[PDB]
Amino acid sequence: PIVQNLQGQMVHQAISPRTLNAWVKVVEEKAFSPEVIPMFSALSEGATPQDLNTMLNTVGGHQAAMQMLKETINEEAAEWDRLHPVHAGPIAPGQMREPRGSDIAGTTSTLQEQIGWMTHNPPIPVGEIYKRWIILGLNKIVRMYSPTSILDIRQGPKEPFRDYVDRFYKTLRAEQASQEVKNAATETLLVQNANPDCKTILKALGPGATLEEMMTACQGV
Repeated sequence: PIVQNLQGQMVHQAISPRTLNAWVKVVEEKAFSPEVIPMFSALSEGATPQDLNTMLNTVGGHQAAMQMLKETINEEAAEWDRLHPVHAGPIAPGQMREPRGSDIAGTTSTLQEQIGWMTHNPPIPVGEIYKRWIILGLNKIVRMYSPTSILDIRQGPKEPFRDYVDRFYKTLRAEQASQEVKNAATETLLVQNANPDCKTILKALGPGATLEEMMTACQGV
């Protein structure tokens, strides 16, 4: 992002390799979860357009998602330009030429220009604007490849099994799913998602173990 010299200039500092590594870990682990979006926003705090593109190149192997981001970015850039028509006249010594859509996406603009816009009084916040376009894109990605569920409800290593059951069923009840899907959830996913020690106990019960029998079996595991 942007930092000030002891000589007073606003200069660019590349994103830390640790911030970058975190972002790449988030994407690796949080596939296409709604959870990616808040993380992306936290990790990209202060980012210039150049920095944002740096983050995206790091997860570019996701080609279908990158394609979706491209189309969103092109769309928003096109609307920006409609709202911000080019003005050919001279620029007064105390004005600054406005960014185009491609300047915001970092395509036709330099880091120096991005910093000049971002730190103007008041700012032309091209980092924040580009970040919004990316977020629009990410929301479209999750919404396209992501249904609601209970799949990530997992018993904690020290979680009492009765508490896990409660969470599981609460999540279950609030979903809009067919009964046959919910039947699989109660009869198989609950055990599937129990912790290692409880699952092993649960899987050694009989053919017709009742949930009460399950709770009895896993109490204090």
